[PDB]
Amino acid sequence: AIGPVADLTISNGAVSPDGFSRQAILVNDVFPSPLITGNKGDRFQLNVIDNMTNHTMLKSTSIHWHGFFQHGTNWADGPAFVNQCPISTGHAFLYDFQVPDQAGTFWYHSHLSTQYCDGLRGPIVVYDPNDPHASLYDVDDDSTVITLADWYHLAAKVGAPVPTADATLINGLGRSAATLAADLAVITVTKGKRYRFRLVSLSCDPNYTFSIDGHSLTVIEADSVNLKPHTVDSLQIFAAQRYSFVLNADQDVDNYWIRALPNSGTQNFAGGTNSAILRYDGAAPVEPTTSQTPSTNPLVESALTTLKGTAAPGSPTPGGVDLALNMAFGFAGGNFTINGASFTPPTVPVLLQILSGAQSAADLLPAGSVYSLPANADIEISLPATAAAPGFPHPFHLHGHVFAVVRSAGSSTYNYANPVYRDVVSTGAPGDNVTIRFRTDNPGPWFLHCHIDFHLEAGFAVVMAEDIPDVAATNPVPQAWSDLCPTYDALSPDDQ
Ligand SMILES: *[C@@H]1O[C@H](CO)[C@@H](O[C@@H]2O[C@H](CO)[C@@H](O)[C@H](O)[C@H]2NC(C)=O)[C@H](O)[C@H]1NC(C)=O
Ligand SMILES: *[C@@H]1O[C@H](CO)[C@@H](O[C@@H]2O[C@H](CO)[C@@H](O)[C@H](O)[C@H]2NC(C)=O)[C@H](O)[C@H]1NC(C)=O
Ligand SMILES: [Cu+2]
Ligand SMILES: [Cu+2]
Repeated sequence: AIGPVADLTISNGAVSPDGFSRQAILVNDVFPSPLITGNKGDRFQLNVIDNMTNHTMLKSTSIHWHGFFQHGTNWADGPAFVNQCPISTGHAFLYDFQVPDQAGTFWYHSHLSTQYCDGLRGPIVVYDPNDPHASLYDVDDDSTVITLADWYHLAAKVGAPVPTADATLINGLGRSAATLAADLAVITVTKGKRYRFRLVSLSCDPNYTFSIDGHSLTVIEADSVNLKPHTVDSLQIFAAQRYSFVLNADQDVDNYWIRALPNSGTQNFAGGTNSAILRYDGAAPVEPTTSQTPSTNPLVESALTTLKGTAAPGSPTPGGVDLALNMAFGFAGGNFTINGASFTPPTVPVLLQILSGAQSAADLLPAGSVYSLPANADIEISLPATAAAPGFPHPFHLHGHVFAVVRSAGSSTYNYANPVYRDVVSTGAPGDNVTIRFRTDNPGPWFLHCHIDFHLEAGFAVVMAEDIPDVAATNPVPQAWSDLCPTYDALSPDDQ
């Protein structure tokens, strides 16, 4: 409903998405943060004006446009101390980038510390005027975007380091244990019409098992990658993932529960918690009383494939690539590690370190957390799950890229011929060996990190420094970006 050229004014104020009032972060004076849209190939110019005054939730900010490749615009990707210094309060900064060759469902969120959990996070749709699935549906608009989010009555830096959510929000509304009369989100459909619902997880932590009573969901897109249509009766969506599914509203006129069960916190639907309402036009303005039927056809990620049936990069055998890396997870001293290193944000953002002459992974800070990748190559990364990294299953997101999921969680098999491609993948439970491949077609430093924000804060990340020698020439930076670090570094700590 706004974009692709827009101001995004960031401020603080009270919100009560589950009927409990608490201070949070507003965007253009609303919560939840507003939907941004554009079309395939568009230039987005999103001017982020930071007017936040609350240091507890951080006055500074930085925005990641989750899923966009940012080729040539690595400085716009958002992660603080990787791609930029934070925007300082009382300042604005223009993210100006293009989205060639992508269309689907995306989202934006703060990418400073655990700030997005305090409410800076909204959906983005990039429509495709030649969407290859356009004839599967009649309606695809602001009212078919569905977000899922975890909500806490204490702010991210006020509660426990890994807190448990008070409420699941669906399109910014939901109930907690003590607010069982709070308003539920309503999604309206007309009998006989087919809907492209674009489901986006804005979660800071839990994964949701999502279903709608009485209805199947025909999944057609995963994390902005078109799929062969695959009908399921439920699906599990991890933090920062997106699915488009077609719902054919061909059931009896009635209200039907939309359910989003989290993997932690309140795990039932008593009093309408973890729920929202699918209402057919003509149905009574009341809660559903429909029952859940057992899911016998859940989404299985290894069963999904791309619309094109694209092979994984490389040759169909383990290590069949230019560079293979294994990420060994651990946890010690209250910090997560990967291959023995815990990511601590460097004072000089990794992009700036490269622009200033750093040449190798050994040169780049933080030491032990940066991996140099060769240019124009195929890469394979395995991320075996382990109980040594508590709070599994951990979803990992690679910035700047889509990847082939050659091996998914809960599967023993490798698929090089036609695996799904996406950009956030669950690394699953101990015994799994989730394995991805991608091509290094995008010079720059890109975060690879766990999208449980509470764990990322705890160091659960590495940086892929891709094609270091070409990073500067590929990503010319605007002078507003070069002015971010001196502005930020001049702040006193209480103004951060
Ligand atoms: C800045 O934001 C923080 C976090 O939202 C607010 O913290 C509240 O602090 C009060 C007073 O101690 C507690 O009773 C609340 O439980 C805290 N809220 C949350 C959501 O954790 C703080 O009040 C905000 N500052 C101002 C001036 O509003
Ligand atoms: C997860 O898969 C990776 C990749 O196949 C495994 O790491 C390989 O392990 C073999 C057997 O030791 C070595 O010969 C290769 O050098 C390893 N490759 C890399 C890139 O390190 C890893 O052992 C698997 N982990 C689990 C738990 O199955
Ligand atoms: Cu993200
Ligand atoms: Cu990230």
